[PDB]
Amino acid sequence: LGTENLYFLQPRRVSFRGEASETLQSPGYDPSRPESFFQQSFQRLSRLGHGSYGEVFKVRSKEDGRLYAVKRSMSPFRGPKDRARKLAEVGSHEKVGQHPCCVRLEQAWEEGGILYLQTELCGPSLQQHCEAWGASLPEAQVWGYLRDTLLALAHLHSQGLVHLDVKPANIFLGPRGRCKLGDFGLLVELGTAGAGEVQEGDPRYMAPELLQGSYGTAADVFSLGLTILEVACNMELPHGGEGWQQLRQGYLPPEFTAGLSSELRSVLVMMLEPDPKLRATAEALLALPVLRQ
Ligand SMILES: C=CCn1c(=O)c2cnc(Nc3ccc(N4CCN(C)CC4)cc3)nc2n1-c1cccc(C(C)(C)O)n1
Repeated sequence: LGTENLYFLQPRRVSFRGEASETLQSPGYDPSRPESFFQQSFQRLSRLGHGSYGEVFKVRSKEDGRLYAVKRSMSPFRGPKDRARKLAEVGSHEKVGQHPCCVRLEQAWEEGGILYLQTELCGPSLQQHCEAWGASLPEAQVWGYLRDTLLALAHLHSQGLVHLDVKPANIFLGPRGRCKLGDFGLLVELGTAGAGEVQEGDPRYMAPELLQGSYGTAADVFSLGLTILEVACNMELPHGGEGWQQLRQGYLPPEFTAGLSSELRSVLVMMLEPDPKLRATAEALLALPVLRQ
């Protein structure tokens, strides 16, 4: 909080469910050496992605020799609110817990005002995959991605959690056609911190009701609806303007969606229902014969 007297450091494990072992240890790591825990405890193999948040690296852990993704924040915390905001991702990630369609958090720690998030290394995001594909993804695969991500959303929504930033860039491929939802930085728990507390996801995938500060689990279904549209049709979604409004008026452009099967188009229509009270739930979608087993 910005009105409290906590205004104005070596590694410390971040957890909202752990033990007195806030101290980290690892092969390769000596606290008395000047290098950070991240530098000492991991082989840095490549940079998976980057942005205003910082960077994500593919790493090999010196602890177990396994591969992971580590997201490192851009610079030291601006202050307590900045810190609480970034640390909330860890808490979010933990409330999800272990679900086969959600990216697992291995561990998290802060050092020198920098936050590090270590997660299981999955395959490329759907966005990266579509870019490498250079075209529409086959529907056979898309049905699989839709179902997995619906299972993740069903999980989140059961606990009154809303992701609020579902998009191709944070659904990651698994082996043999599976995929996992990740990037839980914007996730909110409904009815917790009621005075707050949303920031807004990517405008391309934003549910229309959010413009009016009205949010609920339904917003995630709409976001996924547009996610699947983009990857299934190889369609660039608008950030705004006439096209943005049209996609939130139940309109599906023929010049990109003519190649959809009737069954998939039918499912997208339910997900892109402008009125969140009529929009299908993830549980209801999963109950349809076309999305079971
Ligand atoms: C907390 C970190 C978020 N995050 C994960 O949790 C995570 C897990 N697995 C992966 N895997 C992954 C594997 C390969 C690739 N690429 C292959 C190499 N290309 C040049 C780029 C694409 C790419 C990824 N990637 C993962 N993450 C990741 C990696 C890059 C970018 C982003 C965001 C969502 C922040 O944009 N997230």
